[PDB]
Amino acid sequence: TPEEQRAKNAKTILENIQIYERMCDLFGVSEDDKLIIENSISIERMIRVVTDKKYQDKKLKNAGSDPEKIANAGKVFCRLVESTAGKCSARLGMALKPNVEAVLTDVLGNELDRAAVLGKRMGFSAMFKSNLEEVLYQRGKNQLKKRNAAETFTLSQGASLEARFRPIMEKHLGVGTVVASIKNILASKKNGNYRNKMVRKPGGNRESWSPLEREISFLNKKLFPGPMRQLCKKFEYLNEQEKQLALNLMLDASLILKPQVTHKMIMPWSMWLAVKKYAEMNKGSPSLEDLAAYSGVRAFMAFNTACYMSKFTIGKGIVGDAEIMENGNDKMQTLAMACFGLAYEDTGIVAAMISQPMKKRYQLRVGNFNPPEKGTIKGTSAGYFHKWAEFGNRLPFNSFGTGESKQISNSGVFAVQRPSTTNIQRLAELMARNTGETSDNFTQLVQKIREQVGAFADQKANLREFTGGYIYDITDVTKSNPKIPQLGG
Amino acid sequence: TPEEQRAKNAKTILENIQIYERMCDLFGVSEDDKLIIENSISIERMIRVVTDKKYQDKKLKNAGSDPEKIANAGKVFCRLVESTAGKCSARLGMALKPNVEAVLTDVLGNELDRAAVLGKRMGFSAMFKSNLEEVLYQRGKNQLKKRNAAETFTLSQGASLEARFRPIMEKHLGVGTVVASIKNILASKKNGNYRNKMVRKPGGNRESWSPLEREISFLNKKLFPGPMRQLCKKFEYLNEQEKQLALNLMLDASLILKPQVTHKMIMPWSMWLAVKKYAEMNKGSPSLEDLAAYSGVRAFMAFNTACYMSKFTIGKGIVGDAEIMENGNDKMQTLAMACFGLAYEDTGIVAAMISQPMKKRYQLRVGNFNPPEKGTIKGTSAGYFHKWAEFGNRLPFNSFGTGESKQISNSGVFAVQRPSTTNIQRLAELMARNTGETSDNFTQLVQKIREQVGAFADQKANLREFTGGYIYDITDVTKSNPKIPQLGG
Amino acid sequence: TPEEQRAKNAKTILENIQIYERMCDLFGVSEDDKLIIENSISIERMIRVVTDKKYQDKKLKNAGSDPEKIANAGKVFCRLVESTAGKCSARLGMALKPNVEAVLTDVLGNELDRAAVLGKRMGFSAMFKSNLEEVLYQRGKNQLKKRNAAETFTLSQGASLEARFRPIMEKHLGVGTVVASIKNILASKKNGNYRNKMVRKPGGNRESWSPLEREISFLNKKLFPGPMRQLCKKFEYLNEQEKQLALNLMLDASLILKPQVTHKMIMPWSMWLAVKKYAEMNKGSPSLEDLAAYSGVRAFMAFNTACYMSKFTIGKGIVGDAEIMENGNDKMQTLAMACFGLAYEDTGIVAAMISQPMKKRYQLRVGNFNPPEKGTIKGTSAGYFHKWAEFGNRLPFNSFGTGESKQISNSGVFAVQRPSTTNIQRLAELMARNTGETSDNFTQLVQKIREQVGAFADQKANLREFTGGYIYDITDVTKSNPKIPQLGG
Amino acid sequence: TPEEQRAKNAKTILENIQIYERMCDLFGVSEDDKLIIENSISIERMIRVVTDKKYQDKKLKNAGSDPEKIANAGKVFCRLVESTAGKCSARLGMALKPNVEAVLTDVLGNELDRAAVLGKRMGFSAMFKSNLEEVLYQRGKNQLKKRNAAETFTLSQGASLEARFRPIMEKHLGVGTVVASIKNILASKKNGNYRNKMVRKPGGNRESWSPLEREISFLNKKLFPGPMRQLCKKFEYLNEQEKQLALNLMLDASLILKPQVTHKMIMPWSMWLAVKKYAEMNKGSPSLEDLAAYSGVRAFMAFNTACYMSKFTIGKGIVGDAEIMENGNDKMQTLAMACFGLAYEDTGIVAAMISQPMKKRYQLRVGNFNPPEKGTIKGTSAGYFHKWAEFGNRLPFNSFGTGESKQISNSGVFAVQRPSTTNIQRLAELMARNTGETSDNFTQLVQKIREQVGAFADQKANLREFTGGYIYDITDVTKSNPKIPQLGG
RNA sequence: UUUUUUUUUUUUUUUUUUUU
RNA sequence: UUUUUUUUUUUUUUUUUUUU
RNA sequence: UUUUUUUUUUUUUUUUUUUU
RNA sequence: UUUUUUUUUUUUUUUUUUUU
Repeated sequence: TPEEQRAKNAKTILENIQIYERMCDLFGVSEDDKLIIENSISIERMIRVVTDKKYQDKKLKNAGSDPEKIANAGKVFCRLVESTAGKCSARLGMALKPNVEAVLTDVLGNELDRAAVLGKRMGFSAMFKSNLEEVLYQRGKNQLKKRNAAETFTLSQGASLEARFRPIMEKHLGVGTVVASIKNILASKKNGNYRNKMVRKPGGNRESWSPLEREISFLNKKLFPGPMRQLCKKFEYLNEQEKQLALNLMLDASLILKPQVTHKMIMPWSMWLAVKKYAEMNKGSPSLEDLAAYSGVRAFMAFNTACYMSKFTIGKGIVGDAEIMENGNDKMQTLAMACFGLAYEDTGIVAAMISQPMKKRYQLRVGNFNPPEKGTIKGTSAGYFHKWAEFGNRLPFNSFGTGESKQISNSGVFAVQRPSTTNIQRLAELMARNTGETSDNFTQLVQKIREQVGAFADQKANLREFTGGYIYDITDVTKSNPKIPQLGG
Repeated sequence: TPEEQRAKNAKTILENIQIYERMCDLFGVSEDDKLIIENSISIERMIRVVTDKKYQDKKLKNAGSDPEKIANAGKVFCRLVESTAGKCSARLGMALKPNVEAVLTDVLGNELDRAAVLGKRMGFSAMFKSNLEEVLYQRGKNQLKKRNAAETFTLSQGASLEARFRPIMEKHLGVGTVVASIKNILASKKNGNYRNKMVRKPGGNRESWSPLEREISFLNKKLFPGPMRQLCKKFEYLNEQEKQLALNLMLDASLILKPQVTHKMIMPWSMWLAVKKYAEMNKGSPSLEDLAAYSGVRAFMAFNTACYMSKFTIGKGIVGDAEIMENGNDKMQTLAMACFGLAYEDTGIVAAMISQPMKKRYQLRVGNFNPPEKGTIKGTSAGYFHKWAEFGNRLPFNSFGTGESKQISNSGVFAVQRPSTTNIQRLAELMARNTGETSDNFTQLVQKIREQVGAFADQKANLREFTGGYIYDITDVTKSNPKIPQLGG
Repeated sequence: TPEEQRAKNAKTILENIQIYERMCDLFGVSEDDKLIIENSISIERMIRVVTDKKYQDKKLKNAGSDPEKIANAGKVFCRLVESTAGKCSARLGMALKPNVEAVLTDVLGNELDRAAVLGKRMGFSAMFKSNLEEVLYQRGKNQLKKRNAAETFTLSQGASLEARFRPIMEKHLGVGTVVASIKNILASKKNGNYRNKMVRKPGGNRESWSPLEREISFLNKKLFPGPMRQLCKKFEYLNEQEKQLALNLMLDASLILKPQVTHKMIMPWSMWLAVKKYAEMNKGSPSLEDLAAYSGVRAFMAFNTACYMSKFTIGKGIVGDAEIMENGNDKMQTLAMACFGLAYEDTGIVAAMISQPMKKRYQLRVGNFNPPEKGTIKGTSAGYFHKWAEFGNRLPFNSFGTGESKQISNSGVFAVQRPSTTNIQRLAELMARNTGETSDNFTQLVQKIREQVGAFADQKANLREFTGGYIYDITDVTKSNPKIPQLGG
Repeated sequence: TPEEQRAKNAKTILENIQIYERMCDLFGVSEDDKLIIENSISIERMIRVVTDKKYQDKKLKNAGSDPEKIANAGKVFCRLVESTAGKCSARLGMALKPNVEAVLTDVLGNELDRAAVLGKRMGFSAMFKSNLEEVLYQRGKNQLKKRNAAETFTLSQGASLEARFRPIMEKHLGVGTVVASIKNILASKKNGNYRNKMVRKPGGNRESWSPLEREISFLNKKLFPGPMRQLCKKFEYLNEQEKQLALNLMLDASLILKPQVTHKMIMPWSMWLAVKKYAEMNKGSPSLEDLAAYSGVRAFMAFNTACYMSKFTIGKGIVGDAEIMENGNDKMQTLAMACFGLAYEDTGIVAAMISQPMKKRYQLRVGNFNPPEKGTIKGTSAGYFHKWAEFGNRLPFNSFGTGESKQISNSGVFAVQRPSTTNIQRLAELMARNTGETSDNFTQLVQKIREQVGAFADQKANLREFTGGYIYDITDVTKSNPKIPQLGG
């Protein structure tokens, strides 16, 4: 089956490639300029705007009688990079919404109303944009609405998304994204700035239910087994302030605790195009199905492949303010961060894989990715993840457990007077947990969080990777060369 | 009658012996290598595969047009131990299905279609394999299908069996086996991975009925008198989630509560062969009818008899992973565990009987019993259960009861003005229990379980054996030397 | 507002007229032959086939590889009446689906995907076809699927409709239609011949829910206040056989009981065209907005207007079998029956309005309305409803009620020793009804139905019309001449 | 589908033919002697004995220690016709049960344990034997056990069958067969000469139930709609004497009343062989699939085909006692009677179809069909049903009914003071019948039977056939020549 | 102390809480 | 390893704790 | 007086109670 | 037009109402 999954993935990407090629020709993009990651972003952006069904309802509500509003409902704009003489600039490409719909309906089928097929791939792109926004600008103008601070922001990977995508992206969003959503849903229940809703998810659960259930379900799919999932089960029976308080403490606990939260790679569509043209310029050996997965070393193959000759803008100006500034390899880091979701990964790990030193925001420099008045083109530094690694989704070891099977209430076939390993107390706990015991779970689980943090603050002594874990060479997808990132100071 | 039962048992075993001798010659097994318990297991295994009527229906369904599938439907393989120069290895013995059928039809009669005659003895062997699997590997690859956790696994003695055997083995299976089966039957009613069925059992009950009734009947044959059997009677009138909830709490209660659940011994067929050859090498004094019972001290006679000179493999490698490892006497323990069903018996009791210290899984080491690339032979440590004991099937004392006959509503022949021991309340309870009272029995019996556990948590003060119970010497089947296993720490 | 409702109705009909004129020219229909009611039906029929989204999904499923299936997916056929020398026949008109879509998208807008706009008007037409089928042939070939008998059929006005229309037509369908639907939905839950679904209805209820709720809602919108609506509220908590039993008894009760069920008129589109051409031939005085309502005397104005000169076929042959047969005025009756939904109205009432004797099926004769091999044209008998009447939707008087406001538990400001009209018993009933009392409502409401029928069997003494009710002349829309249909035998 | 039904039927018969050919060779039957209908019967007889699972259980019970009983359990005997010099005699053919099982398991598959496949075809043969017995000897030695008189015997078509077949043959057995069975089941409940049982029938009803339900179900499948089926529904709630009384009166009523009871044809297997050899001797034109149905004119095709040259014994002796005796054409009548189930058909109808006068038992002569000491062969009279007819299963017209749809409790949309066709009384009857009204149904239905008989005694005026019904020529399967059997005296 | 069924899979992977 | 919703807004502003 | 769904079938057979 | 059970007996006696 996984080979056929790589094939369906390869077709999915080939569709995105065919759309993008058509989009590039549609706005008049020069052949070399098609490679541009900024152009990837611009097309992907335009597709979000067109596909924003909610915002289209609202647009209609204010579209009014004005013939200028009505004509601009037919036009679609795309700010794109165009180059000449090694210099580069923006152009305002324009095509009608039916032109964009034609390409989309042609490649994905007339039933774009299969919200699953278009929304899956567009969720992945919107997530990549959300990633890049998150590394860029700490979401300030959105958090002035979404009302929460920097630590909450760190756990809120993917929370730059338009609301419609948040259901689609369930697995990969950082726990804070869901938490912030719930906290803001309680504000919406005061403010009326919202419409409440009901949904269903085939292949997962045919349950037919609201954001309340959906969020709680996603929260259960994320939280740590035992106490935190037990708080997740309690959640419908917390009061609203108890929900906010619980959300806060769980969110804080999630700053340490790393239960199942899903990584993903999303390279830009122009990098997928770059992979196609690379395969072409390699004369019939690099095969996209070999790269066609949302997981595993195939992702590092694809990124380092893009690291041969892919192209992007350099503005002389900065996403910065002081006189200290730094090079295109920092853009290359930013791209990598956005592509693999590295924003809360270990910089040391990354420093070894990228095989160059890593950084914090006080050090990070980049451009805006938005097509320029004037600037210059640049191409990729070779092989950049000169070491790779195996991906993953949770903490190395959950907690120090019970006895595995023995030391329970002993059975006795033989008629012999006996001691026993009497353990009725933990047996009654197992009954209490499987019967769904609920009494003062708020305080009880607050305490359990406090002491779990302490236990973890011991467990750190070995709590470090899946136990084969090292930064192997690109000559060593074979995992032959196990080596550590750093000793310390 | 019991003497004639030992005779019919001895004939039953002699048939198994004749089959095994023929099987040993059929695959070309060396005379000494016939003794091998691994060879016992391999023949018994092959017989299951051949006799798996359900899986033969399914095999036919996928057998298709392929001449390689059709030829391998005629071949039967047997991986067996063969030895040379004190070293040992596997050989792939091969015989046609008709060769195996000839031996079977010859010794048990042409009507192997007497599913009772073949299935009884093969159920006992399949149960022994299920026992050995259970001690080996905590049934992981089966429980990924059967969906339940370690405590449930402990109560599920015999649940490694193919489905067809589970009806046959009704008495001896651990309660969890039945429970897990019911819970998975409810999943099958969703999933369609099953065919539902109807059966009848002569000498027991001519009722003609489904897994629902069969399971409930077996469950009634196991559960504790009063509340738990009353829940057993209610069971058809629980809703499906109530059934799952009830099953869970009853299963938990069964971790403490020990109502009637049936022990058995099954020594390997090669150990029965070893008993024959031992009798032979003893020149006309050890008699198999003296050993021919599924119960009583005759079982310890047979096992310790096997403990003279029986032989089995030693691989240098391990069913283990860390650098800590330990000897063939641990295999000897494993064999004993599998033979007598000791997996939830008291280790202290066993430690005194085996007259050596006993262990939990963190300490237990063994080999795979599967014929090797390379290895060495070893023979038994002498007399190993140097103490024995009397077997049994239930808790020593059910509960503190009523008055035995007095303190009921008094009769009065004599015309005399009188007080009375007025007891109409418990009289109305006896009427309610014999009329089958049903109203909120779920919650009522949940509560009764809660308080029964508490009562038992008092009753532990003496709840220990049938009152004559001690670990007497092998010189003392006469029960002359009553002595306790341990005082404590 | 009602004047503007007549205007929106007039535009709605003018659209249907423009569609029909275009359809008539599209299949090549002769100018006089455009008037033909059979041609109305044929166009309306073709529009159903084209608009049958469900059956188009199924058509695609079996359309296969065959180039003959694919070409006939592009063709659309229409069997239409064509006349010459006073004789008439069929012709197979043909146009491409895009030709039909052009006319429709031109007149109703490109967004025919506004399922409301097209489906409203087409529901009314499909209902008229369902009416005509019902009077024709007692739905035999459909009831061989829908599994219910002649009395059920009488209450099932509109149940010839394709499923998609049944939601649209909610108000006007006879209660049996809904009932039969529910009973067949329970069969579909066994048989799997269906896909279950969810819908929402703006301006009525934003609830978002299945056929179960939809049907129960429509059933509540129909059933008699008090007991029958209380059974309607219980309905989700009846078991499936209880639902069938309840449905049966409610359906039987509905044979007597006449709570709110909605009349409608639907004249043929060719009769609306006839109204246009009549207005034209009258030189600028008959105005369609004057006729533009689904209710009120404007309907009799329109029908009698059609009664001037409208034209239709006479076949010499019959929807009949014996040698007894009868004239075009019987077609005129059939048309009227289909147009006003008279199939369960009083024949005596109708006999006075049509001002000629009325009939039962043993007497009713008509043709098939399906274009012929050979035949002759005929035109309308003048003024035909020479008396009219006021329309309506429920029984004249619900039941003999309580006291209207007095005889409740008396208040007392003044400090005076007093008797009281003590009525705590009916006060507790009002509490029980407003709290939603549910206990044995099945038997209780069965009994209430039994005794309500008896009460009604008394109440018949005056249970006859809205109290102004008589068959006034066409010279007397002014209701000046109150007169009774019949005295009796 | 019916063509494929004729094909599956043709394969079913070809299997019976292949079995019979093998059986004929197995007992050493001469090539011409294979045609013999007596040989058909003898093989069919032997197959019943072998397949009598119940009687094989009983045989084992008395088989004892005797080596003569044990050897005759392996032997199977077949008394067969053998001919020489135009004379004929018996021979005792012998083959082992495994020889018979080989032919059967070879042609029908090893799983003869598919009781459906073997039992269907053998039920049809056993029914034919039961038919021939019934015409022969009025079942005297069986009715000395089954305790009922000549009129009951006439309605008991197929009641010579062994019990096991009676479930299989459900449709075609005369109502008396079921009735007699029920009456004798009540005697078995006293006498203990029986084991009671439970069964299930796929494609019909998955209900899992006893002879009580099975019989009542078959009785419901037979009885007249309305009163007699209503008595059928009551039946579980009649007392035992009420059941006997009801059975008697229903049985008497069935002497007049002809509700749905199923005809069948079963020609002898040697006549099917004769059809094969006829096709062969016709050089490649008569095709068995053309004849392969349990219904329709294909049956008369097959019988008249057999009427060319098929052969059977003539003994000079008689199934008779007086000096009056008559020819082989009377055997030909007997064969026809047995083949088509004519025993209670109209002799006049049959006289016209067979195109020769018909008879009652005082006139009927035949032989025993049991192979002789001495005798002579004879062959068929040509074309014998020189007229044919269309088959059928019920009375021509059930009763004079209600109004078909009109004259129910009138609805009123229009607000007009009105009379009504008030019919609440029959409406309450329809409610009583659909609610299952039960009070004194015994006497009520006794009365309904009395008056229904009177009504029928009027209705006889036209109660005669399906209305196209006549004895058309064999040149006129085209039904072109409608003509009546007799005028009268 | 006693008496029969059969359409979701086998001839390996670690010291382990949930569909890898 | 698998499968769908939609009425609070976008085509810029700094090294920053709260509605500027 | 007001406002949207879609996977069991169509371009004929009699005066009729149940899967012809 | 469609789909499985099994513990009261067989390889002969007349033109006849009940256990000869």
